Amino acid sequence: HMPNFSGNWKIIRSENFEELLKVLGVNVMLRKIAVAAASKPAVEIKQEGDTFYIKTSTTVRTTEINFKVGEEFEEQTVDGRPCKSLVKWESENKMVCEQKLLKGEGPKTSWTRELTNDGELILTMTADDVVCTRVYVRE
Repeated sequence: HMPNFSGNWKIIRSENFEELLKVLGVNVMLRKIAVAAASKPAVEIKQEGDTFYIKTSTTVRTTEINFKVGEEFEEQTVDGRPCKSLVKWESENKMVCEQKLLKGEGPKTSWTRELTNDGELILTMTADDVVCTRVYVRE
């Protein structure tokens, strides 16, 4: 069966978040703000088959993404550059999003979301060879 990502998700683990921003050129004062924002975010997912809504809410920022697997959409890279994105299923339990910048050149960026059999949601965000991993459990 297709996974069901729907719910409210609580972060339990993170690796390399600030490092990812640093290698992307984000200045230290903005990283410090980002890191504070990213410590205790609210994450809501509503999945209806291949249609997703994901809301990630921090003190300073709310991001609402709407996509259907296999259909191009617009978002921004983790460091705030506008991109066209496309999500596909990689496995029964994991989706992968490839991003292309709207204008100009940059590192290859992407993200993945997986729902483990144990009920953990795993997000990764990648810029070239550097990967941030975040793990969440359903509230």
